[PDB]
Parts: sequence; structure tokens; C-alpha cells
Amino acid sequence: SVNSVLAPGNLRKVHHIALNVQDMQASRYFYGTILGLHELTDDEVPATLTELVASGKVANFITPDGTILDLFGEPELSPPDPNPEKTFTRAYHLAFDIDPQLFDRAVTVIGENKIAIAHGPVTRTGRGVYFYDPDGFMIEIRCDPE
Amino acid sequence: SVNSVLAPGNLRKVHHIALNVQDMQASRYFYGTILGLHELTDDEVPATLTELVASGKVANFITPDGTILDLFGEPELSPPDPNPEKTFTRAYHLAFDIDPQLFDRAVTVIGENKIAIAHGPVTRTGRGVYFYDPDGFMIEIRCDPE
Ligand SMILES: [Co+2]
Ligand SMILES: [Co+2]
Ligand SMILES: [Co+2]
Ligand SMILES: [Co+2]
Repeated sequence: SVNSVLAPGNLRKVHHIALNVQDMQASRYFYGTILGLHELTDDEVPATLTELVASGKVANFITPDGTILDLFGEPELSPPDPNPEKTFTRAYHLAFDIDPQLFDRAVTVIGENKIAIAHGPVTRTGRGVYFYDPDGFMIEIRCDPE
Repeated sequence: SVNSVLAPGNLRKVHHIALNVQDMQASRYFYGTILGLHELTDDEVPATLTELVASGKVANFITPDGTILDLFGEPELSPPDPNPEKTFTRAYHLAFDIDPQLFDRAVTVIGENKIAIAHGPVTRTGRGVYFYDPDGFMIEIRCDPE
């Protein structure tokens, strides 16, 4: 027999990407304050996460197009390896798109906030810069050609 | 002095999420064939990834709204832990949205393809089901209320 499979389009979009963070406030600062992602208030999140968001156990940030970044406070968990440069299978990096005219500002923001740059910035097609978040998860900021 | 920071909206969207996979074909089968994500052909990807995609070292899949899932072949890398149930900081899960009327079909597809369900399906607000990909990275398929 032939197994049933989903058709292209059934999975309509990426609803959210979830990250486990050891230091919730350091991560809220990184994603919300420095990177500028808008945060969802307790009354805007699913009734099932209302108290968790209220208690600061979970935080939700969104891009203007609606994609959600969920942060789950896990103070007792460890990273796969203390050194973020050590690679493994599974999640590699998460990349955000930015207006080509704001790419330089992003690089400057990373610098003024003393965030170490893992790779780049690089210019080509497009431009990109890579850096690690508080837990060692790699983030990429990139833009299309002018 | 006050550090410069990005304003809400600067990071306009999630451009792509990258995963490292030990078995490229097993992952192309999982994401493209079973989950139905549309694949980008070598002529549709950035000139910088043309040969990598051609050689099968990298694969790009997309949701209909444009978000890209990059798969990087890493046959020599290991997962953070062989048992996918072991948790760490950093990436937790990636969730895809599906029409509420197709949620049941998705659950059935997972079953017919003998993919073990980590959690769920659950019904509430919304519905959700969780399962691991070939490398042990957790995927969630969810939908809004009817
Ligand atoms: Co608001
Ligand atoms: Co990338
Ligand atoms: Co096509
Ligand atoms: Co989720």
C-alpha cells in the first residue's frame, strides 16, 4: 500500500519556533530589547499560557508578519555544550530578514551592545551577520540586495 | 550612554530556520515527502548555494507563505544526545500551522508513516501533535479552533 502524505500547502506556515532559555530576563533583553521583537502581553497569548506568561515562565515575541518566538524558562537545563562553537545535528540557526537599508544599523546595534559576532558581516546577492544568543543558539540577521 | 537598539519591525520576518541533518535523504523524505513541504530547485536558491543544492549537500523547503527550512547535510555530526527525550537549552521545537480541517489528516499521515508521536494529539483554543524528525528534533503540527 501507499502511505498517505500531506500535500504541498497543508502546512501553511511556521507558526512558532520555541527555544529553551536558562536566563529568561537575559533572553527577553536580547530578543525584545536589543533585537526589537515585539512582545505579546499575557492577554494576547493562548488561555493555556496566560499564567505562565504572567509568572514569567514563558515569553512570546513576534515578527510583524506574525511568526512567534516562544521562550521557555529552563533555569535547570544545560546547553548541548558550553562552547557555542561546538556543532551537533538538529537546530543550526534561526535567521531574521531586515530591510537592506537597516542592515548596517543592525551590525552597529550588535556592536554597541557588545554582542560577539560569530561570523561576518558579509556582503554579496545579500548581506549577513551571525551571532549567538545568551544560551549559545546562533542567530543570523540578513537582507536582500539593495 | 544609551546603547542603540533595533526598533520593533526592523526584523521584519523569519527568513529561514536551518537544521543540521545526519541523513539528508531521510530528512528530505520526512520534510518534503511526508510533511509535504515544497522543495526549492537549484535554480531557485541563492547563487551561493546552487552547487551545494545540486550536489545534495543542502536542501531548501518552503511553506506557502515563503518561510524557508534549510537542511544542511552533516553526516559526521552527532545529536546533542542520542535520546531525543533528553532536553537542553537552545532550540526546543518548530511548529507548523495547518487548516483546522486538515489536522486529523496530519495525525493519520504521521500514523500511516509509522512516525512515533512524542506527545498528543491534544484538543482544546486549538489542537496539536508533537513528533521527532530523523535527527531527534521535535516538530509540532497545530491548528486554530474550528
Ligand atoms: Co503589543
Ligand atoms: Co542562514
Ligand atoms: Co517549485
Ligand atoms: Co509549541
